[PDB]
Amino acid sequence: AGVSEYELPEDPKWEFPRDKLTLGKPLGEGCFGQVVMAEAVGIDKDKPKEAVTVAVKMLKDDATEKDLSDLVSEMEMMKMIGKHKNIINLLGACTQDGPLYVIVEYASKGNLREYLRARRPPVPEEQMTFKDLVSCTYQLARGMEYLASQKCIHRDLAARNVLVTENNVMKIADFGRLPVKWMAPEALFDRVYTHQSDVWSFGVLMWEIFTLGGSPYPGIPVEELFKLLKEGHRMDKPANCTNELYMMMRDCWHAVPSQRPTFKQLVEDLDRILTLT
Ligand SMILES: *C[C@@H](C)C(=O)Nc1ccc(-c2c(-c3ccc(Oc4nccc(C)n4)c(F)c3)c3c(N)ncnc3n2C)cc1
Repeated sequence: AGVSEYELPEDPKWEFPRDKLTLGKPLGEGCFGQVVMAEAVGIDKDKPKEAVTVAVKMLKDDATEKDLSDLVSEMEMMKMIGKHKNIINLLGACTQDGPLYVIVEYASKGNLREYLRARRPPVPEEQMTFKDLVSCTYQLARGMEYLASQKCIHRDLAARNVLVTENNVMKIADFGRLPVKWMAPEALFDRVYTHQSDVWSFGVLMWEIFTLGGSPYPGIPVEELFKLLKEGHRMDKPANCTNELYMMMRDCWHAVPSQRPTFKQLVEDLDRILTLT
């Protein structure tokens, strides 16, 4: 069944006391798995005696043996991936003697799509500015650079799967029923994911950011979306956008993958713009 009754879970140093954990509300519908806001204690290793809000990925009610094996493989992946500023990083675990919980960082601010829609100038309205936007895009690109470094692939790369903590710092999620609009022609037609497809997905994400939570390719049915893309139909420029950034977006949307801007090239360019705030 769910707990290890005939399973081989090793003992790591990552594991967190099954006791101090205490689960809470589940956040959103889990495309990557049922995740729950927990209130862990003494996992920072420097701030005991005070609760810290985290997210834990338990198993679903109709979980199968393969679901648990996939969860443990994903846990090991996270353990190998390493630490980066703008990524949902592993913080703890619950492996031996009980059900499997995977502790990942918690983001106070909701999804990026909802956060930007709620940070729109005259849904609440905390004033938002282009300077903050450019910082967001650069942070996301650096995170994606690191994520590509470990040769990982992003199932659904979109603002609907990017998070923000109380510190207003970007973090990726999903780096380990389909978003057709966020998929490159090569990936939408050959159904093969590649870094160039990740560049296209990142460019679509940038468009979603620049419009503060807009649906890409609005009014375009999915059936003819590929056909329109094949004829060289790329999205228009966002309203409150600059032409240089839009040209970077279109380059990320280049039909040929070879010429598309490398993830490092995008990070360099974004740093260049950020210096001119
Ligand atoms: C599919 C779609 C409708 C959707 O809603 N996706 C979605 C669900 C939940 C959150 C989310 C998270 C969060 C927690 C854990 C993981 O697992 C993960 N993260 C990175 C890499 C890998 C391989 N797995 C998530 F992807 C997302 C979360 C957290 N940790 N804290 C606060 N709020 C949170 N939300 C809303 C995001 C998107």
